[PDB]
Amino acid sequence: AVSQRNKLILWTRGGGRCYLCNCALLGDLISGKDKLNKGYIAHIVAAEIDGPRGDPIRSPLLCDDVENLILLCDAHHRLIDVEAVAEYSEPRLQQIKRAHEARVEAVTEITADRGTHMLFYSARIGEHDCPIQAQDARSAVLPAYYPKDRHPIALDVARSEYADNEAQYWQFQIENLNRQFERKVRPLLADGHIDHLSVFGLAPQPLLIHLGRLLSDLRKVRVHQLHREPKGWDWRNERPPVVYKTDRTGHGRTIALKIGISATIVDERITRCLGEDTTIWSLSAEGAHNDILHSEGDLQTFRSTCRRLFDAIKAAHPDATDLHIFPAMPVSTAIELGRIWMPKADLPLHIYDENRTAGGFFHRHSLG
Amino acid sequence: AVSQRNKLILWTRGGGRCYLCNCALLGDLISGKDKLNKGYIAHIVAAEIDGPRGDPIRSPLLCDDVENLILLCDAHHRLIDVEAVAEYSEPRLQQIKRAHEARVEAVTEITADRGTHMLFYSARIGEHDCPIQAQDARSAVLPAYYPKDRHPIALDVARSEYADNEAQYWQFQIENLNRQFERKVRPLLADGHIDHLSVFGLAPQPLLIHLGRLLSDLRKVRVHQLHREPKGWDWRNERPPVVYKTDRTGHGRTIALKIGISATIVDERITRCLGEDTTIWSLSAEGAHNDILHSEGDLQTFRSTCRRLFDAIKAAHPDATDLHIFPAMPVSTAIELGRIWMPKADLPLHIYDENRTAGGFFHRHSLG
Ligand SMILES: [Mg+2]
Ligand SMILES: [Mg+2]
Ligand SMILES: [Zn+2]
Ligand SMILES: [Zn+2]
Repeated sequence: AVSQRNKLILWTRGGGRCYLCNCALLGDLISGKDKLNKGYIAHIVAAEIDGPRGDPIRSPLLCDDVENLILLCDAHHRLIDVEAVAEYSEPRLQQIKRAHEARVEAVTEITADRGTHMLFYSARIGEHDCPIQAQDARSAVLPAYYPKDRHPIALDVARSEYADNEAQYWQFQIENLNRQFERKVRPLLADGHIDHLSVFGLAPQPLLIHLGRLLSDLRKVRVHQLHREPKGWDWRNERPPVVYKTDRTGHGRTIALKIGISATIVDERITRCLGEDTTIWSLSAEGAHNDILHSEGDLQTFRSTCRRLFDAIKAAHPDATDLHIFPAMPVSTAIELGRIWMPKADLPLHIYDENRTAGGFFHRHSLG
Repeated sequence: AVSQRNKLILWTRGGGRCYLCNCALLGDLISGKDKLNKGYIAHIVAAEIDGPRGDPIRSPLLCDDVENLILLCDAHHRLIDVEAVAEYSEPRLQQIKRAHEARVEAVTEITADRGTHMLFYSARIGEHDCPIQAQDARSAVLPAYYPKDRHPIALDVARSEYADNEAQYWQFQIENLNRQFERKVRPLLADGHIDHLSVFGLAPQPLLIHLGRLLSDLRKVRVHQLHREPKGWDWRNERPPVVYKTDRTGHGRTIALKIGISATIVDERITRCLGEDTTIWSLSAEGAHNDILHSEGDLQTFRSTCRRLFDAIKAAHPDATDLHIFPAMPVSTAIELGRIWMPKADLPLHIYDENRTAGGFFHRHSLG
């Protein structure tokens, strides 16, 4: 008889399907319908010397050799053993066997990769009080991804002797994010060992938008959000979906977009900063607060909503100079704004940041 | 211990692959490398009451139940039993089991006659930032087809020191598309090595139409579209069908057709570069935007609409020598335009391209 191990090997290699018609044999095996041929195993060289394609030497030599076995439903076992023996010689059955098993392996191999690389963008990476820590990141990617390497790729929000309201800070942080990406990320992407990137960013919104721009050409990226109670970076999905809705005020030719997702922004702060002659488009979340981005669906609906608004804005204003962005966005949406921006389909973006020391909005960074 | 029959069932349903990374386990099973966990079987609810997700009632109830078993390599068995027990809850592991076994069955169902060759037309084929990659293509042909060869056939939008706004560039790309097609595709067709062809094109629309013309006589072709959110080349089916509208303006001697599916094209832009003595036919999609081609039905309905429009244009202008095409089309529709054009009955096509930064439409290619 055929060993249980050879049965397992052949059924795995054969995908549990008839090698001539591909029909599914597992359900019948479980049902015990394999009374004529246990396990639906067919011998190419018959185990019996007097059988179809039998041989006095090779029949006993091959009766428990998996390289001599195929799976057949009862009908097609009868076809190669009784009705059409001459049609199905050892080489022809052997070639159907290789081809069936090669095909099965190739299709079960095709699937998205689960392994991911963590990318951190934050101040104080590697220090005791860093708000993104490797053990919290490695847990947060499960179970949708698993860490392919234990250690994150570290992009530093580098320590600086300039404050958020001095231009000096923004030039230093932008060029330093640029050097950093071009130094530790690009060579690993070029090299091809990274197939999925899990992103954990905590930085001023203009820098997070630039990070998103740097990630825009990548195919496998999952952005994470810092959640607030309990603190952590794992996606949750426990609340009703965030409701976003778009609007506009004014009719000047300076096009602005305020994005009030974690907070509200009144139109005054934009007109006080831009001209009085403005059009202020709006992307708002109902109940805007800094813990509003709860679930990945919330992030996807932001991406698609923001995409629709970007199209609508350029369609409504075919005389484009730029678009002036005024954000109050969770870190995950700020990265995704930069990631979905299309360098030559969208308007160029001028990103404003609230000077929290004294005074309102100031232009700190641009895309395009 | 787990029965030999349940081991066979699980190994067949699982395709002999780790349910967390999809790596192949049979070779290691045959080699006796399954020293820590025999057969690479992991219990979701542990067989041991004291184990991960163990239970005094359900552990013995399920220790020989195939619905509680998965296949795992040693590293991911340790991931769900030691490192990340809480993250990998029974419901989350059950999802993975159901998804893994559903995919394995659906892909092994694809019969041997459904094999396909991937054909790429794009810049930067084989580089990390190419927007068409072998792994996304081979996933995209499933479950309708399976890749007959692991490697795509690469037609390059070849690098040159020419710019798209000078004629030499277009002449260069056309001879290179012709040469590569004649040597990498055609010689394999005659014998039957290449039969069904799955096509992934990302190129300037006039070159994509030419690609379609090169495919025009082929009987087995499936064109793919590059989608956004999520990125990928797999056909989707989540939206209402695209709505197409055919219309016409003017009564002039020179016949034009604008095809605004991913964007709108106003009549000016046709009027001169061509003149005022024009008839401007139109084939537009309601809500034209760059991700509008969602489903394979949307592409088929484009084919039939464009076919009907071509006939109507020929009937309406029996003294017309040719037709001036002004496209703003998804990549898949552009290929299919070239593929359905009939030299026998249709007007010759002069294809125009939007000159970036200079501005305006310029004649870059012709068919017939
Ligand atoms: Mg037999
Ligand atoms: Mg276990
Ligand atoms: Zn059969
Ligand atoms: Zn694994």
